[PDB]
Amino acid sequence: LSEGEWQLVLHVWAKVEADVAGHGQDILIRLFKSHPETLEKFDRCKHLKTEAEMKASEDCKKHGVTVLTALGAILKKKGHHEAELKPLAQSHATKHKIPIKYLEFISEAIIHVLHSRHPGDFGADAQGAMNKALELFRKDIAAKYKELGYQG
Ligand code: HEM
Repeated sequence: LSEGEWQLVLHVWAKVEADVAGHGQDILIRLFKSHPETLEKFDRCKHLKTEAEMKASEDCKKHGVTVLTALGAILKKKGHHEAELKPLAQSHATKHKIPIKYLEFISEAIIHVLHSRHPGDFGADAQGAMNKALELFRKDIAAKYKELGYQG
């Protein structure tokens, strides 16, 4: 990614930082709406029946915030995130068993929510930059997955 692309990424990310809990719950609800098979991975969401019950569950809100916290830390490294990605690939490949396609799904949800809340700060060029950052994240995770013997 160019420095200009990183700056567009970190510019919209600063808007997520103004309300992490809120962005977090929206992204998870969008993920589950769009790709209900993913809900199975979340023991603290999967028995909840409505958006409103999810938005009100402290423990369902938790992976929403966890995701954004970790992804925030990774994006701020602007590509130099081996120390953050190694452990994330370890857990998601060997314990949680998250296929790369589920990482595409969550990327789609992030993009959707950012555009929904911040259309003024998230036009074509910013969406392009964010897509590149998340593609890089997925490409790097994927290679770590294979190193660990997970072909997901
Ligand atoms: C944006 C990409 C993602 C990031 C940055 C991310 C980050 C994290 C982090 C930091 C944790 C806690 C520590 C760990 O176990 O490694 C975690 C846990 C977990 N993640 Fe992810 N994750 C992502 C995508 C996903 C997806 C797509 C799923 C499944 C649909 C998933 C399922 C889980 C599960 C089941 C846990 C354990 C429960 C929990 O601690 O919340 N993750 N994730």
